[PDB]
Amino acid sequence: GPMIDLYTAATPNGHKVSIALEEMGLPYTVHALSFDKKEQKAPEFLRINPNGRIPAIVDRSNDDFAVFESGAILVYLAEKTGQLMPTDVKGRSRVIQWLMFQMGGVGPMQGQANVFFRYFPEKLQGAIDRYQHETRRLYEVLDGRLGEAEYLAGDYSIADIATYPWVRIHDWSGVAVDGLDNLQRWIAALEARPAVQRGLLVPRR
Amino acid sequence: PMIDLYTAATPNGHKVSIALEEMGLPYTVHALSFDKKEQKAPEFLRINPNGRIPAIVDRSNDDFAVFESGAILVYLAEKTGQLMPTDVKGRSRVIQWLMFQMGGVGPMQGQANVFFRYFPEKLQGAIDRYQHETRRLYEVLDGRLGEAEYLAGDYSIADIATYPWVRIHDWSGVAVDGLDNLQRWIAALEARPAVQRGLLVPR
Repeated sequence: GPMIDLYTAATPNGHKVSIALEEMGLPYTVHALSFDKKEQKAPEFLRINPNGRIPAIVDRSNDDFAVFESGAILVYLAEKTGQLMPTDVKGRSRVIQWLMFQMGGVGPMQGQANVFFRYFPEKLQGAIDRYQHETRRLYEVLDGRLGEAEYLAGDYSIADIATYPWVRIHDWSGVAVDGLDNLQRWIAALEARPAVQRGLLVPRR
Repeated sequence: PMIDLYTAATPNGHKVSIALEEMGLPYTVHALSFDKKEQKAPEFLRINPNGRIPAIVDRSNDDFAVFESGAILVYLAEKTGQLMPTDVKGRSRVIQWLMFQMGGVGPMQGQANVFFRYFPEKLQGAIDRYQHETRRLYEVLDGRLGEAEYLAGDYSIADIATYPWVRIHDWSGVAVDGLDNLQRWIAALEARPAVQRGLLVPR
């Protein structure tokens, strides 16, 4: 049986990891942790991720080693398989750099656009504008980089995998990609990948 | 000097100066003014296209640029062999807690700073959101520090990434009351000579 257990949900951060597993050809078992039933607050899950959030993996081939944080899981799996991140000093760092730009920039800022534009009890246009403008600014950084190279770190890598599930939902966040020709190219390339398509359907709705 | 550091007196800048001081690597400091719009200067955009500090240029490695504080910490740890284990599990524990800082503590406490200190309007719902979340993340750190001395076990770049933020909790309007493990760790970090040195950079 699969030696990776995946705890996930249908969110951009969960899709980062299912896409990566699908790209790498790694078998895995899915646990769609039930937030409806408070499973993320149970002691059992908190021994895997003390933050009580998805995604998280348990590597059963490695003494049931737990890995939390989507970006840390991507690094762990890339290193395990030798795929989707170069091994030389500069190539590896370029991937980690763009991965961190996603983890500290794209994801947090676009997530706050989601909060204020879609979920917050009252409409705070100053906050909505702040995060929508910042997300667009980050998208323009991505677009400029994608004029220099086909993928963010050169060859396709876990950095692209981390970034795509957020860029994909730009309209939910109220942020446009129009005018960003290189980012649009990259979106179309990512969307056409079978492994991306499969990863986006995990966990089954 | 080996490393050229482009920085400012912010928590994210302090992560990297603290790391350099811990590792004993020679470096030069370029302090960038947010007022003079030095972040926007084209030469700096060639180093970090995001136009933010910190960034390094490794003069010992073909003037290779590294941006993103967390990625700089990883690059330097790997370069020197310090402050992150080389075994699979030890290395991953550091990366996990580093990502918790980069995706969680830094962004959320930074948003607390925005609405509590700098935003033009007082938006109490936004202040509460980010002060509550920052405190929740601090409680996660406190729980972990009850089972390990430092976040990944031994002292590592994950602690260096996290401390410059926790250090300014009162500026963000977030208390550490009741978090005895976090307070122990705060005192240990504050006492380290290299932490003290790195907090002085830039002047």
